[PDB]
Amino acid sequence: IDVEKLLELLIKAAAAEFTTYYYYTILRNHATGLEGEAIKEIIEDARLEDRNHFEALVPRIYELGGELPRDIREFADLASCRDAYLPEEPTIENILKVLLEAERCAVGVYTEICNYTFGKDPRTYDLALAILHEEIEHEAWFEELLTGKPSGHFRRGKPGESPYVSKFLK
Amino acid sequence: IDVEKLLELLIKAAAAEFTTYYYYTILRNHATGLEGEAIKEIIEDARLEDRNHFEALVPRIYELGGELPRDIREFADLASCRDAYLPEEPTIENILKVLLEAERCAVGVYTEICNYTFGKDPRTYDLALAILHEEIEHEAWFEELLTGKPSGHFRRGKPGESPYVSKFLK
Amino acid sequence: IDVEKLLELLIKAAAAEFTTYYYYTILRNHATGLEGEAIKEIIEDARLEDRNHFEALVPRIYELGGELPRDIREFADLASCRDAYLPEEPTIENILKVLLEAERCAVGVYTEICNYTFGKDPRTYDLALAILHEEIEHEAWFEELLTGKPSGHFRRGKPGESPYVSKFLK
Amino acid sequence: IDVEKLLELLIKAAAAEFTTYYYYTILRNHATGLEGEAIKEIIEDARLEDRNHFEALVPRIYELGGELPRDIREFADLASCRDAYLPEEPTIENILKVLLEAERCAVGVYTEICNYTFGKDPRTYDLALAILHEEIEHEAWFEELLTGKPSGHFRRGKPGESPYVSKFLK
Amino acid sequence: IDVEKLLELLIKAAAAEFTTYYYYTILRNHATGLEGEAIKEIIEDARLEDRNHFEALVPRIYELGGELPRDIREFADLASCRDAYLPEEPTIENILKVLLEAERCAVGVYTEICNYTFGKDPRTYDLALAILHEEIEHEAWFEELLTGKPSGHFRRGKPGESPYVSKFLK
Amino acid sequence: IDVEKLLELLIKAAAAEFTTYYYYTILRNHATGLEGEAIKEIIEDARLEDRNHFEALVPRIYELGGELPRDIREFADLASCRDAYLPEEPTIENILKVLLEAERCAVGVYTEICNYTFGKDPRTYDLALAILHEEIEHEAWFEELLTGKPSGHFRRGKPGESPYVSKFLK
Amino acid sequence: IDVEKLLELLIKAAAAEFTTYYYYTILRNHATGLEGEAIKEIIEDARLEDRNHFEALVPRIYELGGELPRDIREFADLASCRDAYLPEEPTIENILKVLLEAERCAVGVYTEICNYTFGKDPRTYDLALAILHEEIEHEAWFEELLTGKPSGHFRRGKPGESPYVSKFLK
Amino acid sequence: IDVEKLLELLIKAAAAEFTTYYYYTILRNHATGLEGEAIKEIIEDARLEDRNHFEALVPRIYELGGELPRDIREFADLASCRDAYLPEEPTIENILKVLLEAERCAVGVYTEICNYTFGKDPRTYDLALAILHEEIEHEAWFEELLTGKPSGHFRRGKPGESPYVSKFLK
Amino acid sequence: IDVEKLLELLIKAAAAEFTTYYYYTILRNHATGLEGEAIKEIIEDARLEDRNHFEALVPRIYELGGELPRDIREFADLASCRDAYLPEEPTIENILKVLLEAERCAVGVYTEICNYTFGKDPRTYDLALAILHEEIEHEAWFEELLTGKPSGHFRRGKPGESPYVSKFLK
Amino acid sequence: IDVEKLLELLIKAAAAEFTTYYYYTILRNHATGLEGEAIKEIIEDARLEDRNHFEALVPRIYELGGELPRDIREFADLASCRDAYLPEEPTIENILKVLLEAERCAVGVYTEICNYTFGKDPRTYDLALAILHEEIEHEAWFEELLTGKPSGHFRRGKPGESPYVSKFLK
Amino acid sequence: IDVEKLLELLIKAAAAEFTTYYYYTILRNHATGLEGEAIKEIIEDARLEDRNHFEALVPRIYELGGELPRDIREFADLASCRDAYLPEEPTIENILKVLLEAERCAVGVYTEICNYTFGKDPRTYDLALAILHEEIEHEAWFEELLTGKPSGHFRRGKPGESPYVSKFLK
Amino acid sequence: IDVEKLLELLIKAAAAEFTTYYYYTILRNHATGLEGEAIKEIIEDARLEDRNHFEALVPRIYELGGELPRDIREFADLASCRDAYLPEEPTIENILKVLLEAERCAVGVYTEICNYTFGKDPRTYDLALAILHEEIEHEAWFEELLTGKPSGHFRRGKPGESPYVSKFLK
Ligand SMILES: [Zn+2]
Ligand SMILES: [Zn+2]
Ligand SMILES: [Zn+2]
Ligand SMILES: [Zn+2]
Ligand SMILES: [Zn+2]
Ligand SMILES: [Zn+2]
Ligand SMILES: [Zn+2]
Ligand SMILES: [Zn+2]
Repeated sequence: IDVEKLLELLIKAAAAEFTTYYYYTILRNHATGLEGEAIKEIIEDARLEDRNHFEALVPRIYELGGELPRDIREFADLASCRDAYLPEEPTIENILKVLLEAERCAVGVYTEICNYTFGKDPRTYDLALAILHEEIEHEAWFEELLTGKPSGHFRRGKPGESPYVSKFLK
Repeated sequence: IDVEKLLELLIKAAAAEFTTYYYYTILRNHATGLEGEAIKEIIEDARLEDRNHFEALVPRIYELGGELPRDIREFADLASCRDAYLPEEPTIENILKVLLEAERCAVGVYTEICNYTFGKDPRTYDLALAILHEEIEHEAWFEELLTGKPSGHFRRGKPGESPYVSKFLK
Repeated sequence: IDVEKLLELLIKAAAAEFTTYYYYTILRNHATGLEGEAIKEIIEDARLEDRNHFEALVPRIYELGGELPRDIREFADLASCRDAYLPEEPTIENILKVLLEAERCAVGVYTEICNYTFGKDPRTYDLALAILHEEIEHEAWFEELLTGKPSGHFRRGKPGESPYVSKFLK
Repeated sequence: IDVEKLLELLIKAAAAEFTTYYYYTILRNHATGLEGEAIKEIIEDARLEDRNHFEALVPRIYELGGELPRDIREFADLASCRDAYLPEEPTIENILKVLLEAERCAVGVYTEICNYTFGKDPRTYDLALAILHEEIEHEAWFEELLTGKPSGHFRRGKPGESPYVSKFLK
Repeated sequence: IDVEKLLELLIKAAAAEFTTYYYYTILRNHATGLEGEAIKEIIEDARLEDRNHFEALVPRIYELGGELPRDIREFADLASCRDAYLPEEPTIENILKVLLEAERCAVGVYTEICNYTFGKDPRTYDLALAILHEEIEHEAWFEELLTGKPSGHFRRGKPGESPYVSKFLK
Repeated sequence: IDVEKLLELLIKAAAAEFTTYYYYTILRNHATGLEGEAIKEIIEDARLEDRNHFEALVPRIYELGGELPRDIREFADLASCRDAYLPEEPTIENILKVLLEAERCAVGVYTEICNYTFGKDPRTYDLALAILHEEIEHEAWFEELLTGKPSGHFRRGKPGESPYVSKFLK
Repeated sequence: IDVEKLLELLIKAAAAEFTTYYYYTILRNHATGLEGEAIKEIIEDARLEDRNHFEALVPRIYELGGELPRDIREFADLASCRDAYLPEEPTIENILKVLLEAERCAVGVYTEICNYTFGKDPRTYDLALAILHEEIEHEAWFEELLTGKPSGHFRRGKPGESPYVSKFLK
Repeated sequence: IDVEKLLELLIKAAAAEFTTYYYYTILRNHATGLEGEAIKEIIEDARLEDRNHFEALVPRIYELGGELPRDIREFADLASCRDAYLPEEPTIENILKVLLEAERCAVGVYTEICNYTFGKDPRTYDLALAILHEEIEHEAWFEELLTGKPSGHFRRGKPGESPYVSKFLK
Repeated sequence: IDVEKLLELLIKAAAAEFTTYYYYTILRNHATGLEGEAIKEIIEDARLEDRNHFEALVPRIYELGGELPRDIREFADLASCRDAYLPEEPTIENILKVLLEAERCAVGVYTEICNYTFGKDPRTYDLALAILHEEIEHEAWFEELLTGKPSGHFRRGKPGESPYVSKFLK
Repeated sequence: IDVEKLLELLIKAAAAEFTTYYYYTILRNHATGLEGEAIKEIIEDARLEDRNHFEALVPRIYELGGELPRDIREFADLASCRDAYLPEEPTIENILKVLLEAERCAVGVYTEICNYTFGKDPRTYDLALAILHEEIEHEAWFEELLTGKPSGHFRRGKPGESPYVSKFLK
Repeated sequence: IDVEKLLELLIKAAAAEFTTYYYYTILRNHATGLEGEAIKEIIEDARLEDRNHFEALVPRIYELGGELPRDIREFADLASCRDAYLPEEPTIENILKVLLEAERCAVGVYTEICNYTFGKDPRTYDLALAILHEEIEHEAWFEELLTGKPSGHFRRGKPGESPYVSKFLK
Repeated sequence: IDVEKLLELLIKAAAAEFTTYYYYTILRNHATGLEGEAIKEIIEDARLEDRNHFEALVPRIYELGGELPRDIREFADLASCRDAYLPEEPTIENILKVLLEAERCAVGVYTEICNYTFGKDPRTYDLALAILHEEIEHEAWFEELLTGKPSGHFRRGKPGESPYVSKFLK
């Protein structure tokens, strides 16, 4: 494997998780009314998950010999996903579409890393697989709320418990 | 009391609880959308309760000298209640009607056992009373969601905790 | 059974528990001095018990098709027991007599309900029996402090834990 | 400060909390249907909070030299807020308006006490501030459910935990 | 009911539990070898249960107006069951027969009390029923170890937890 | 990968776990006597494990676009393993052989799924690996009890804790 | 050391603890009134301690090659202390004197065993010392309640916790 | 504010708490007899509170640039309150008067500090307010035991838990 | 008070806490060697504290009628403190100076808010005071590590527990 | 005492515990079949105990001025007990004899140390006594499984809890 | 033994522990800088230990018939050890020497008491031995920090847990 | 795969972990002084980890049909890594170099096993990966203490918790 190529893929993924933590705070506060009361807890659970993903990725970057960029504005411009802006018409349906779009991009990011490290870098592969578990969970959540397709999941116990990536956390 | 007559009433009740555990799994996964998100947790709580009822009934059957049928298909054909099939038009209202119908049949089953053992079999009477407590709870839940009649109950703390039958469980 | 007659008996019992919670607060604060320090903890335990009894009775009233009165003053006038007023001479002996009188009336109230529902309404009978357990406990407490007759009970661990009615509480 | 004037302000506030505990029980049981299932847990959380506020106010009244009125009907007539009666047309919107009206009156009551004791009675000021924290929370809850204005709060963990007034509770 | 007749039945039952606690200590220590290692834990569980039964019966005797005999030797001579002496040939089979004989006598004792108090003394009936639950458990344990008849029970979690009589214990 | 082919392999595996839960209940109750007391706890641990495996498989089936069959009898006929019937001569040796045969079939089922999804479906591969961990454990348990070959395992702490599949459970 | 002489000293001590458990139950129930409410908790703590002492002594007797007597009446006649009978005039002062007399005899019993085994039997010496710790505690409790001599101890946290002999208990 | 003047007020307060911890140990051990058994637990609770107050004050003194005196005898001579000596006639009434006198002096000390720092030193004001909460509690305790004036407080759960100053403790 | 002026002061403070969370991650990873091992835990504790401060400020901004800026880069440019860049010569002394400079700016920010809201906005004042408690703690930590001036504090128990602002957190 | 002579006795004892940890692992894995299932848990408990004994002895050796040998093979040759090899015919009886022989040698080792340090080295004597408690326990376990002599002990709660030496462990 | 001579030895030891608690507070706050950060936690652990030793000694003094001196200044002048003053040049090396000197004096004090009570006063001997365990621990800590001699101990879990004297504490 | 070749690779790895547990005990006790106090806790954490690795490897060896060597000296001679002897000049730098050398050899051992079993033995591959996670952690710890290269890790919570291999432990 090319370590430099792998390092630039991991830093871009970490930037996406960091900005997602900020934008999901705005989306949660605008899901108001009787209909929005249901989805407030689901958004909160997803937002705390992505903060934990940022925590897990940083130590692996430094083990491989990389470093974070000096200035925070340069870090935000390196995100592999588009910003989840608040829609111009902030209705429940338009908020749900923005969340679904962000989740499908995250699934593609971590699928690409697994293909690159399969059978070559055992520790990096295992960490990417653990995060991919929780991203697929979030994608099924929102597609069931927007369309009618069954997903097989219901409410968690406590937001941000992250059962797949806990062994990587301090 | 006729022990043979009492034994056949208890085995039929145990079959109904066992099949209810399977059918409620299908019903939970099809309660989708924004409206269905509310009732997913209530269905899950009821499904875990009926699994515990099956656990409590089996030891009493063997104390009285009975046994379960050899083949599982013969056991399913002995259920005292009709199968809770998924409706042809799976809307929220049609799912709620199926759940309400199943609950009212369960209340009748355990009311009949209490009349049979009143003042004659103290241990069998106490177990039937404990299960009847939780069945009346579930019936009031669904009738309040379907009609507008007040019931007096709200969300539990943890699904399947079964506060009335715990002393019978291991 | 006559459901209307049973409903009016349960609403009157709930009113007695609600007013008892208010009056026992006054009685506790006036048991002063070295002698009163002993009985302060016993009064506190009894007061928290009766609050739990009010919590358990309300859901059963709504299951049977009843409702609470609109105005709170009309609810207070329906109590099946006399008000436990602070005596004109507030000594330790006179406070103890008021407490004993209130407890014996509560025992009579729940004994009457059990006779009415014996072998006819299994769920209502079980709830009335659970509360009657704790009322008999309180009656023995005060009669031993006032007279010299042994009772067989000593200090609880934590006030208001209510070991007989917990399975009815949320 | 005039102690007599301060005492009459605290007793009136305690009466409002005591009657609010009764009336919110009726309002919770009438929030039925699919829409009402969402708001049942919020009403329950608010009702348990106001019971704790009554518990905290009573000891301070006796420290300052006051006492509760002898008869419970006279206590109910001293409440500083109007009774939260069940509306004639009990729909979800009409129930929400009654709850919002009660909360705004409570905020005004405790704001007035803080102005009176600022820099003169440190212990009374601190207790009034703690209750005012939770009243402002409840007001933002209901105004977001009725209108569309964002509030910044979502579901609590356990009803009645009261994180601001716990240090005053036993 | 005749209170004097009921009191003498309860005192005799309490004597049997007290002596059973002593004799089961001897039986446990003589179940040696590879075969006896299995049954040591079952005997220990039963011995701790009967100590709890003695604890529960004493307060009810004093509530009804009775008292324990002055001298401990007179108390031991009032037991309603025969002494569980260590057999002359202390083999595993002979120890098991002694245990089975003691359990069947206990079941008969508490069945008789329930018939006497059915529908007349609600509190005494409930306590007798709770102990009868655990005695029937112990009887099924030993008959399955001696004969081959299935019983439906296996190892408990912690000896002496007594899940049916806990609400009567301090 | 062919999603339709993968879906039919997962549904057949889920049917085997569901029927295993029923048949192991019969086998546990017939392991009587002094010799059978040892193996009762091991059978109980295995039975609770397979119930958890059914819980983990169902959500993944719905994520991939599958569904459970409508009728429960059709579900039972799809099991990938033969029914673990009670032997005609129910001795300890014959019960042990039936258990060993069922375990070796389960190991083959999940080994086949891992080969199919290796390096192509990361989430499905990880779930199949987790269940395969516990199946290999159970196989070593029974082969050591039947033959004399050492296995390296001894008693668990609490039955059904399932340390390998917990992160997939709710 | 003479093992036979040591064995007869340990069996007599175990008999005293066993009978003390019975007699203290009677003494606790007769400490009535306002004055007796204080000492009820102290008697309860001492009674549970002596039950634990009986539990600790029995295993050591069997290690040294002794056994308990066959019949329970012969065991009671071997106690090294006189029976703590209820006084003819059961006042608080007369009950306190009986308790003090029993405690001073227990201190003498275990002091004698320590002198016999000092520097010869390390395990027997350590067990006798542990029990002597708690007996000296109880003696100081009662002498301070009867006379005015300060003792240095106040209320325990939970009765029967036995902090000195716990490491000998199961 | 004058920092030097504020520093000398805080050091004198810390000396009073340190000496109070020593003198209350003597007072607790001399509250003997049946009457003194009640007040032993209250004195113990107050003594542990004042030890915590000393712990909280020391870090703030060093933040502001002060230091403790070199020799411990000079520290004891700086206390702002008089020593709580054991009275010449150590009866329960005379001990209670000494405790009441010490508490009223402590209330005056911390009231003076709050007036000095109001609106000028936010952190010092908050710490002084927290300690003043618990001193007012202790004053009401003793005045109710000595006179008959109601106070509104009863027994704590665990001595020295200090619910108002915990956030300042390590 | 001017609500618009207060809102712009709170948003700027929230931006400083958000960027501090990013920059302290870089500073912690560069405190290497034997000397840096000591200060790694202190930096980690401070970094988790400032994340909690961001969590507490956001709900109050929305209660007052404000909102966060749309784009994350605009939010970062509004911080009231300068960026804590990694020094060009990353030695232990130069890292310590950067940390000390950031802490003194935070103390000034929250002191200014308290002066603005004193006696006018009770809820905003209390929240600002709670954060100011922990900022003064951090300032004393670093000044003692850089200079020799005593501070009065030592190691916490668990990083990020935040004992002063917990009641504001979910 | 001769410190050099005491040091060589403690190092030899530590070597025996270290090698016992290795050899008991082999013995546990070869106790197969239905008979061996009983004794697997007892061997596991003893093996974890001896690991804790090695942990406790090492700090005391360094306090007295000793050190461990440089090479691990020289350490193994200093053991005061013979190696517990797997018998040539590995049956249950032959394994039990090897375990019994090892335990009796350990009892002799620690009895010798206590005689040497009695009344001269209080800290070394106390540590040797604590380990001797658990060795006598293990000796009674195996002699009861091999012969029929009663021992007075049954199954522990959790292996390796070591209730006598815990205060010496970290 | 001479009780008067033993009493004066115990009172002098209690005075040393009480003054040590004050002086160690000053020493902890002056161990500043990067080097002092390591030893702050060790000093804190030792200071909390000596407070517990004072708690354990006081009850034994009153059991033997002694009392504390009336005035606190007379108590401080009776200490058996010299005051641990802050050195004129407060460097890390000079602080360490003061701590080491205080610890060696404490070891001598409790060694002397054990020689006096060996085989004559079992309860006093056991308490002196327990404290001597922890004093020897502290002595080894400081001698390893000052010189290079290995000690065998490392960081505790929680300061002031005192594992050897806990059974003497309330 | 060749099972014989795989078995000899696993036995050699288990020998290295067993000897590492002994040698790290010597290294920890010689890291003295002010500088060594920092690294004592890190060495302790690593030593407890390697003991857990030995526990996990032994059961897998017996599942595959292998066994441990008869004599412990032959087991020690099979280690795949060189002995970590104490250096002739035991300074902090020389101890750190020995630890770093041992860790890099362990990383190579488990990397080799993963390459051998990739896609052929799923259970053996997963266990080797779990241990490789923790070995890479330890390698980064020591290289950051010796050189200045950042690693990204700081202090654990409790030594020997082993978050990656726990699911393999009992
Ligand atoms: Zn993410
Ligand atoms: Zn059911
Ligand atoms: Zn309120
Ligand atoms: Zn019994
Ligand atoms: Zn104070
Ligand atoms: Zn050992
Ligand atoms: Zn000390
Ligand atoms: Zn390792």
